[PDB]
Amino acid sequence: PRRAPAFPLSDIKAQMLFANNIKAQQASKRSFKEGAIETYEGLLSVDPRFLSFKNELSRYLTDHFPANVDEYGRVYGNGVRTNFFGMRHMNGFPMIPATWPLASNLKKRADADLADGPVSERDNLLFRAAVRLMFSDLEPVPLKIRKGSSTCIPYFSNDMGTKIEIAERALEKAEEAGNLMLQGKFDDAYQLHQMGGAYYVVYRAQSTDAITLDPKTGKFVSKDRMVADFEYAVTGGEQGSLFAASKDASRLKEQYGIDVPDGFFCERRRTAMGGPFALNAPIMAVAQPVRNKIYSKYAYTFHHTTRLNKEEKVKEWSLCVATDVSDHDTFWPGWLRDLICDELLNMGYAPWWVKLFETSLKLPVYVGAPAPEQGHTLLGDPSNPDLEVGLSSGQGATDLMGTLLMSITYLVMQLDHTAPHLNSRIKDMPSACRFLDSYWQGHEEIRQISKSDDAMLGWTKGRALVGGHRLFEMLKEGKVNPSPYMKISYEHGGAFLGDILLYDSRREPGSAIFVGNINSMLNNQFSPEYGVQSGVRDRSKRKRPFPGLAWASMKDTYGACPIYSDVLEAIERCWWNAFGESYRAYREDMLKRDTLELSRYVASMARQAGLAELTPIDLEVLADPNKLSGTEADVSANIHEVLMHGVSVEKTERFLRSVMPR
Repeated sequence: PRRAPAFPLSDIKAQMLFANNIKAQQASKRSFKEGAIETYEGLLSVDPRFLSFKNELSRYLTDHFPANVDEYGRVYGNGVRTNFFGMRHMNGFPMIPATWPLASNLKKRADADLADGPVSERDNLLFRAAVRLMFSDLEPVPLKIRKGSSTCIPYFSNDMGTKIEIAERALEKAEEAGNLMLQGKFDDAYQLHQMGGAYYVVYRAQSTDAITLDPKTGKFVSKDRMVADFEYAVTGGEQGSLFAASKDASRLKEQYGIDVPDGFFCERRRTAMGGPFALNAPIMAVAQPVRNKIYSKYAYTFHHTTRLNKEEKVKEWSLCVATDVSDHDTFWPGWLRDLICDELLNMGYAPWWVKLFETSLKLPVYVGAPAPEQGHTLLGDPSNPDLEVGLSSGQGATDLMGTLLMSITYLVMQLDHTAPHLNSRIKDMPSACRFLDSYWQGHEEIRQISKSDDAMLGWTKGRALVGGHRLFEMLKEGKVNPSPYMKISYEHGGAFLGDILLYDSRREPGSAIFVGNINSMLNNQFSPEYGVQSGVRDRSKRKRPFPGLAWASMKDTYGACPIYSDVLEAIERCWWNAFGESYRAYREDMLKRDTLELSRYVASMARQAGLAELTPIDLEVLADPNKLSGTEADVSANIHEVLMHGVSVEKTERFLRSVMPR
């Protein structure tokens, strides 16, 4: 539908996206870059010994720990759900090329038989109900900011003091910018308060994507990842091409003189979009309050933390189906955006605010460098935001957006295939609301626990139960997509929020237990997404603040894995063969070192008083913060201080009062 506008960095429109400083300008022109990461201090992802280690362990662990997942994708036995070839990637060397991000996802949704709006009056009521229940009685709280993160367009600052002004000033001028926007003065809102502009594409890594070995030839094979080229992207796929990127890493010997072991591959790269802080702030200010309501009041379906916690919810179920949404963010419907906005307006949210929100989800995107000799292009015209790319990863409330979309979708699936005897309880907004409120609280024979594209669907004894099994069956045959909204299937080797649901011979939620995902321990330890950035002084700013700390939480996390100790033995053994050293030793040193270094940051920790008071999860997050966006409550207070910094509650309260319908 009408190719999207595109402009070269040279055009004033692009140029106007980066402040006249230094980062900023490097962000514009930054070019394609790849390179072996420093997995751990003084250890390169491609160090021969290391590769040799990866090569041996991968094969070993695979020959001795077959996956145990049944035809319904239920994982049993050893808890292993796939092979260990993920480690065979050359961390730091991305598949060429990355995909250009689609400017419109309408043809896509359509060509997938996905609805371009609620298909039924019932559904429409449900979605709206979710908006009402989610955005209703919020309580103001300070706007927390991640330490080290970038403000992006226009300034690209990593500096907290600055981030705090930017943010504070933003709430000051949010209303004025939104209004500017209501009148269509985009360029004005942007130039005056930097609210608008574009999203800044950055390509993140998937250091472990599927690899399989052909039993016949012994040759290895990596999952093919389709990618759109510019043409295809600026036309929403009506033109251009869609092909497989190349994960072949042979090029590495000839380009870097890097000896590449047989069966190793280039990493998969995911497109990530960093938002314009000025604009996300006013949005975040509402987002977190929303997270608190749902995490509190509808904690049944939305608040998960503790294998036990989760487990306890599932065991009560007669049937637990684990789903799988496909390419969720690219498919997320622009129409849900519009509806959410609509209802919000009806709830009486400040139109200017709704407008900002709306716009945050139509914004152009500046593509950096998806491959050599490629990129530095802005798709979409900021003067008037009209992109339809789905969920932009850097929008201030993308978790909420995916959840709102998905939760309802899941519910509708249950209604559709197993509980028509409930439709009568959803006859208007009021009933719709009461119904959903009940649903989300775990009080219906059809239950759900989820978080965006990750969820488990439940059935208790009741009429729906027989339907439940049919649905489960449908999903197994996988010949028909059960939702009119997204492409859903079952998780083969189902798991939720990282933990694996280990069934027993009974194969019923009743006697199932959540356990760590052994494959995740190895991925995490030998295929990290980021090096350790030893060159960065402030650790709180690093992607991996305290590597060593993981060792501490390890046993707590993966201890109940049926093969936990065997794996460790295996590692140790292979590490010896490759480094002539004790891997365990190594990690303990790192632990000690970090534990000390840690107190240099945390105050309520004597400059030698160590851990103890830390939760396995803190230990988990300090090692890697992308490990809990659950919230600033699932983590020790002294901890958030380490990784976040908030804006005055006084300031947000003032702000919120003006947005809230009341």
